[PDB]
Amino acid sequence: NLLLQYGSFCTQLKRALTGIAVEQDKNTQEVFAQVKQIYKTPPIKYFGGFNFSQILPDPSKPSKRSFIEDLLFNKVTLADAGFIKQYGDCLGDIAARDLICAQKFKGLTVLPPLLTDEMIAQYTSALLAGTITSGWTFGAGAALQIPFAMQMAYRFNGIGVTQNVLYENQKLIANQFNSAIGKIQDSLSSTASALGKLQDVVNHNAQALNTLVKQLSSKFGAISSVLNDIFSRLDKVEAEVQIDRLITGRLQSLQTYVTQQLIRAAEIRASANLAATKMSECVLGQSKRVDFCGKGYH
Amino acid sequence: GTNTSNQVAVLYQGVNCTEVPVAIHADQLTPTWRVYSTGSNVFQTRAGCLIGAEYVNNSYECDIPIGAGICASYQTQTSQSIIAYTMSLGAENSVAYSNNSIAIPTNFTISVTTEILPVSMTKTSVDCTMYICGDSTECSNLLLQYGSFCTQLKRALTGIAVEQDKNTQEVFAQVKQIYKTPPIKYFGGFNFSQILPDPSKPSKRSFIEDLLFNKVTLADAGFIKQYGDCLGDI
Amino acid sequence: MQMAYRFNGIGVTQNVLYENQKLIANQFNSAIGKIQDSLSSTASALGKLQDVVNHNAQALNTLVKQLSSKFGAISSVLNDIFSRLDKVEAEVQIDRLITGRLQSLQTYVTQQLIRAAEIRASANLAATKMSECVLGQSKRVDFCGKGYHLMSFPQSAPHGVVFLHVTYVPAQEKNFTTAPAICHDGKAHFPREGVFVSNGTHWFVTQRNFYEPQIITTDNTFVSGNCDVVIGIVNNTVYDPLQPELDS
Ligand SMILES: *[C@@H]1O[C@H](CO)[C@@H](O[C@@H]2O[C@H](CO)[C@@H](O)[C@H](O)[C@H]2NC(C)=O)[C@H](O)[C@H]1NC(C)=O
Ligand SMILES: *[C@@H]1O[C@H](CO)[C@@H](O[C@@H]2O[C@H](CO)[C@@H](O)[C@H](O)[C@H]2NC(C)=O)[C@H](O)[C@H]1NC(C)=O
Ligand SMILES: *[C@@H]1O[C@H](CO)[C@@H](O)[C@H](O)[C@H]1NC(C)=O
Ligand SMILES: *[C@@H]1O[C@H](CO)[C@@H](O)[C@H](O)[C@H]1NC(C)=O
Ligand SMILES: *[C@@H]1O[C@H](CO)[C@@H](O)[C@H](O)[C@H]1NC(C)=O
Ligand SMILES: *[C@@H]1O[C@H](CO)[C@@H](O)[C@H](O)[C@H]1NC(C)=O
Ligand SMILES: *[C@@H]1O[C@H](CO)[C@@H](O)[C@H](O)[C@H]1NC(C)=O
Ligand SMILES: *[C@@H]1O[C@H](CO)[C@@H](O)[C@H](O)[C@H]1NC(C)=O
Ligand SMILES: *[C@@H]1O[C@H](CO)[C@@H](O)[C@H](O)[C@H]1NC(C)=O
Repeated sequence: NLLLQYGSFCTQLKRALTGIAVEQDKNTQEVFAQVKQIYKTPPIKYFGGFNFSQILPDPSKPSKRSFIEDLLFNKVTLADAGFIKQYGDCLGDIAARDLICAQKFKGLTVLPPLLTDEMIAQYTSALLAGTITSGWTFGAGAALQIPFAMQMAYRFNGIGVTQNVLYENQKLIANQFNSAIGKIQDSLSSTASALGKLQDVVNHNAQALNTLVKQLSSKFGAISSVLNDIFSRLDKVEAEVQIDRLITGRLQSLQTYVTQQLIRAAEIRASANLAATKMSECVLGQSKRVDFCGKGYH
Repeated sequence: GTNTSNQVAVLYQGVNCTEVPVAIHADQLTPTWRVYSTGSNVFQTRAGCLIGAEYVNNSYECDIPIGAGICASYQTQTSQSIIAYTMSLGAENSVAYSNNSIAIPTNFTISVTTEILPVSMTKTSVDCTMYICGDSTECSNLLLQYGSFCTQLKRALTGIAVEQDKNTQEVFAQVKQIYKTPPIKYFGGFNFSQILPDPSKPSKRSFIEDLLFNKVTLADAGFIKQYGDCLGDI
Repeated sequence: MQMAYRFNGIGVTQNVLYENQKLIANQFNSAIGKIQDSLSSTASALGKLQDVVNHNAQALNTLVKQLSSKFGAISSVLNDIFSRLDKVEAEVQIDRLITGRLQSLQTYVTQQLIRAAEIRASANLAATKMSECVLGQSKRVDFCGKGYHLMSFPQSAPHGVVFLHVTYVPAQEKNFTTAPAICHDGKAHFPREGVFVSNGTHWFVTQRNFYEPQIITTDNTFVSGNCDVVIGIVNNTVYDPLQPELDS
């Protein structure tokens, strides 16, 4: 009843958090959903001697993800599983201190993303299959089939090297590409420190939620941090004075958390725009920009 | 939309669908209504428990998103009702790839597409003393000892107001000399009369620019009429 | 000739424009009329500018609405607090009210700062798009319209800008058998630009983004190496233009 006199603070915080939650799905849609059709590979897998079995989807897995995608998903430890609990496992109370249920009891919840990992893998599979089977044409219009040797010759002719350099060295170039994919596998299976850019995305939200839980133990100058204790031990006249401090302190902590979430959402939106630009200009075509997509000639 | 219908689906977030008949108004709840919870229109999603929408296996495009690949719409699937479905990613295609076959286009088309980008927003200013207290000398005297907070918010809003004009100048003022078109309008058979300026209007704007200015329901953002209409009683 | 050089920038030779100029002009006029009809009918394309106006109006209305809140005081009316309470209790309620209103105004200032940063990023993107698509031609994929970019036209808008990106899109396709190179006399002939095509009877050479078959001669092909190395090379005769003029 006393919180109703403080105005539209809760409604504007909820509006900002709803805007951030819509913006995350907009970022994911903008990055991944760039092709209007779901292309797929032919059953034969002879792409001019190049081996694409590590990045093509594996049907043996329950979710159609490739070997490298499975390696990345195993490398990232996703600790922010909010609605996987579904509050039944939180209602069954355990003596172990579970961090997701403890913050779930405090009003802090995590909404699931709109696009699941299966749909993201289907988007990446369609993009990679269209890239392999058609080149740059499916980013400009209908996909046009072309042999992969002719496509590699045309990619070399883009960077100023004639086609006979490929057509007299195609087996060597395929061997180098397969060895590079194998070295990518050997690097990702051992060096787990490369995915810190996503591990920090997990940790910056987990630490913020843990801090927001830890702010309740602060007294903010009151006699206690338990409002039932204050109401049971004081009259209403000085109890309102004691409880106004707690209400103002917790509201300021919530506003601080919302402001930091807004700044982090701005940074994440900038990174998502960069990722969408990189996808459109390097997956859907060849880039002449120096060091935009890898050191060397793209 | 309320113009379309008044049928409503209710989603309980983070709640198992077995716990929702327990969370019915036989025991008291925060909302008074419970009449949705009785019925056969109960579906379970990773977002929670959806009530009032029948699940349909036919995947369409996402109309109203819910979560974890579930969307909902208002369709004639029965006679109108709210339906819930898995979202469709697009039409499935298979490129007829072979190592001796190529497809080369024999024709083209010219497509002119439209892209809209915001440039500047509204420049605002706040009178700190009159907003905080308002025609009150004692409250102004009490506000004077609180600090230079009003000065630093004035500084921040002035920086924003300068930055808006900087953005507009940087976007538009990229040409050294104001060029003008010749009176002859034969640009190789291309019709540019819908984007070239029309001198009939008092402001030399094109038909498409007039359409954009009509379509954007802009507020005042200026055009104050110098305090006269606000001072006049209305 | 300006549009011919725009076509020559994207890998299509200018004879295509000089033989299809009336058709391309008619297609451009039809697309302009379609944009006119779409902007006359649908008003949901300007949602970004409309959301800018709605965000500013909503923030100002929220800042106006924050004055009626009590913030724990006995009343939101400062003159009523003056006329009812004594000096020290009145100063307590004024301290509560000024703290609440100052916190609301700081929240408004912070939200305006974040929104101004987002608007500045969008304005920098718009300036880059104007400088690289109106003042020139863009080779960046999907930066200015889907397809191959030709031109762009700027249009003003309330609190923003509108770009009309003109693009070239290939439309009607046809299957063709292809080969990387050609054996003529043991030499390996490679095309200079274009694709070696056939239907099964005769071998021609085309360009990539348009179908235009030409006789495979030594003017548009170059010799590199021999036939033993290239995988998938077919045998075919290569025409020599010098021999009939020598025999004439
Ligand atoms: C392409 O690469 C794959 C993977 O390197 C090869 O498939 C086999 O993959 C398993 C792992 O799942 C390895 O242990 C085997 O050594 C791989 N080879 C064989 C013969 O089983 C696949 O053979 C490669 N194909 C080509 C044409 O190079
Ligand atoms: C390439 O596409 C254009 C546009 O579809 C074709 O132009 C059309 O030709 C038919 C011929 O019967 C006319 O009826 C249409 O009115 C034309 N459309 C326009 C926009 O003028 C063109 O014929 C196609 N093929 C060629 C030869 O380029
Ligand atoms: C809901 O509860 C039932 C019974 O306890 C269980 O079988 C089901 O898996 C649960 N679903 C979710 C999403 O938690
Ligand atoms: C959807 O499919 C499942 C299994 O194929 C079936 O049991 C169910 O009745 C279907 N629902 C509709 C609405 O067709
Ligand atoms: C083309 O692909 C088929 C299918 O794998 C393969 O058998 C054949 O050797 C390839 N090359 C040619 C020149 O047909
Ligand atoms: C100021 O007031 C006069 C009084 O009629 C009016 O005519 C004039 O237009 C006003 N100035 C402006 C800028 O509107
Ligand atoms: C090329 O051939 C494939 C298979 O024969 C067919 O599916 C495809 O439609 C053909 N393309 C055209 C443009 O006819
Ligand atoms: C297609 O086949 C016909 C057979 O009559 C031939 O005259 C023509 O040159 C061929 N065209 C191409 C592009 O191979
Ligand atoms: C015809 O082309 C094939 C393709 O490799 C080649 O093996 C053969 O030697 C050629 N014919 C002659 C007479 O050289």
